[PDB]
Amino acid sequence: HMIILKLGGSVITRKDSEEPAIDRDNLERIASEIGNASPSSLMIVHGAGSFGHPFAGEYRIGSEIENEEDLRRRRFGFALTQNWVKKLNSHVCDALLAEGIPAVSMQPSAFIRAHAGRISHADISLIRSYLEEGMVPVVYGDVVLDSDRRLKFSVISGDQLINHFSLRLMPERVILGTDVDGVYTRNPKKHPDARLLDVIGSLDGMVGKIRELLLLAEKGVESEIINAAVPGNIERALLGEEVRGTRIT
Amino acid sequence: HMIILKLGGSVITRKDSEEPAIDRDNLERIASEIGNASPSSLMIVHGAGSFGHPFAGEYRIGSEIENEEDLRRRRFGFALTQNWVKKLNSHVCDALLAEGIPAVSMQPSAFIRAHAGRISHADISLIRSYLEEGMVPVVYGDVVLDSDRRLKFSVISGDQLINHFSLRLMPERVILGTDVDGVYTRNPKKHPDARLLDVIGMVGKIRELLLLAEKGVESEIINAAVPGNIERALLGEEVRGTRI
Ligand SMILES: Nc1ncnc2c1ncn2[C@@H]1O[C@H](COP(=O)(O)OP(=O)(O)O)[C@@H](O)[C@H]1O
Ligand SMILES: Nc1ncnc2c1ncn2[C@@H]1O[C@H](COP(=O)(O)OP(=O)(O)O)[C@@H](O)[C@H]1O
Repeated sequence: HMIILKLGGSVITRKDSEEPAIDRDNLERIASEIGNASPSSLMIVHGAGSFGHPFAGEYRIGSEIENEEDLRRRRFGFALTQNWVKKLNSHVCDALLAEGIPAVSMQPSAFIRAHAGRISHADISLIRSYLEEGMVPVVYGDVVLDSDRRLKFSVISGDQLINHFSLRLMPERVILGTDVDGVYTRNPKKHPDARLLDVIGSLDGMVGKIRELLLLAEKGVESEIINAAVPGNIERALLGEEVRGTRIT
Repeated sequence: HMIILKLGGSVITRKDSEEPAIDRDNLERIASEIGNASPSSLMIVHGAGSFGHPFAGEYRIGSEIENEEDLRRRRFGFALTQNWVKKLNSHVCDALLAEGIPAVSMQPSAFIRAHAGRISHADISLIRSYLEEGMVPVVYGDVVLDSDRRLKFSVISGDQLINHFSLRLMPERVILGTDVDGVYTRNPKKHPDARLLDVIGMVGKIRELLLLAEKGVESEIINAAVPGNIERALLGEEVRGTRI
């Protein structure tokens, strides 16, 4: 009766970044909520937010590579980015453990490959054993090697992970905790008449997310998008007591 | 042409605080030495030192489970230990990266399994790829799921890692950077008459290297606490210690 839950990198990281930083209050609270609901089976994915975007964008990870001088620089940037995202994960696991959750991380760059930006290989047997042993596996948006020889590496997002693993683990619920209430007709931060959709079916950042999810819903698994920045929402979603959000179908 | 280098947990960490902590001076120095040597193909293993043993010990990981209280507990500890040793590795990578070294961790507990405390399976195709793209895979001592149902989790040490991967990748040289000058005839730390051996843990450490010795590969023990040994060994130059 398993649940897969994504924590958007925007909810748990802070952008007013001298350096990358946790949103400690959002993080410790969400952990508390995961503890209070105590799901029977759980897997978590989290976005990188300020520990990821800034570095991978600086180095253009996932973009064609023109010359050997590009290449040498990007190879360094892949490594620097992977360490930054690992440090966020270690904060993540700190907060979970602090709440008694046996969070076990699985670094995507150590067992996942991409081809042209799409997950090409992911071992799922180890994740399954962690789940079987009663642990909480935690994956996260990360940089991975890309067998497309123009690219060499890609960023695999929290959202591709949620899609790839929910397809294959066939969880009962897929919950995406984001920093807005749901999907809207329009970017509700640029458009005053954006309306909150309670369910989605086609196209009618956050677009990226929906495209990914629409692949998943089309294979018969539905997800829910809720605001994690709103107290209790994670705890209620994990309890199965409907919350404000959008279902993708 | 490749070299696998271990950095012993005692060398890079210090037992010395309520909190685990790095030996910042050894670690940045060692990073700088690896930087200066610029080996053309390298992989690093490192020990967990004080980020590892304390938690593993508290929870008795890799010893037999009686009770479901025992069980539930060892679970929590597996998770706690893996996080602590991940934070160390993140320090190790910071230090490598500060030297311009494209070091990429590969968390063992994300692709390696054990059986009865021994390394059972590990895909080595991502490691190869990382080496092919000129990066420096960094693995480390960690807790791994163990398919012996009596144990469930084992600590797989940096020594087992160096033995397991050297056999499968067949590196040019293997170099173990420890906190003493070599293997002695006895524990130098409480036998004033222990004599350095120039050719042949270390009850354990040696046990493992012997397996490897036997199957055709020979390693070198050196003191990585001493300035320049790592750099000199990385460059192929005479350095004091023991051949195996
Ligand atoms: N149609 C939309 N509905 C909801 N939010 C949208 C939409 N279009 C753009 N957005 C923006 O997308 C953001 C959420 O996506 P993102 O920053 O990737 O979240 P996460 O950190 O959860 O991945 C929202 O903060 C919002 O500003
Ligand atoms: N016969 C021996 N020769 C050398 N050192 C020994 C011997 N027996 C015990 N030791 C102890 O083992 C220590 C190094 O072992 P180990 O903890 O495996 O190092 P690392 O942290 O580099 O893996 C030495 O500092 C020494 O105190």
